[PDB]
Amino acid sequence: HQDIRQRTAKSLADHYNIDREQARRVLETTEQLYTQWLAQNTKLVQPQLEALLKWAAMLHEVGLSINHSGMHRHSAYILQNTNLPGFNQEQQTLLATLVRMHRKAIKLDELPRLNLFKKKYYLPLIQLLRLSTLLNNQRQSTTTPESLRLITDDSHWTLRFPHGYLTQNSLVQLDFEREQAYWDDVVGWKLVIEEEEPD
Repeated sequence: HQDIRQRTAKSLADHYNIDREQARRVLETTEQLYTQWLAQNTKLVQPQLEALLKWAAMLHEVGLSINHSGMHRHSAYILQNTNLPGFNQEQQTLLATLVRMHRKAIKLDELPRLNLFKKKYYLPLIQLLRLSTLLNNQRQSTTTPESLRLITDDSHWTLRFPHGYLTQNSLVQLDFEREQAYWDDVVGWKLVIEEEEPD
């Protein structure tokens, strides 16, 4: 399934001309946050969902050629409806769900029925993907924080940037304030934005 999925993802990447540099920077951020997240929520460890999050990071832009406006929905549409060797139906559905929910306003009432995957296990993975795709939205122009610390108590999350980073990257700060507002509309989610001390 590992190599089958790699083939499938590569076929999608080639067909849709996905920007691979952008997929890779998103995955890298996603993996760095995932490591920090996992240690703090060990009861939620789910390696199959971790794998699907990885493919969501790789494939989240597949819908870009349909439109940049609503891209998350268009990428999810393609991922839900294309034949995806190596993804069974519920994995396919969950993959599409991660992508559908990775930006703009979230509705928990649009959550799919899945026997295999409970929302306590995948909701935080949506939160990871939302942050990682957001941090990278300036693409090649992204200035990657030298450090990013994620502190969680369930779905109340604190992201701590390097000292001076937010002031220096103002569009990042504005994007993150918008995300906090989005989380203020989602039950159980709260996002706090912090800065390291000068030390």
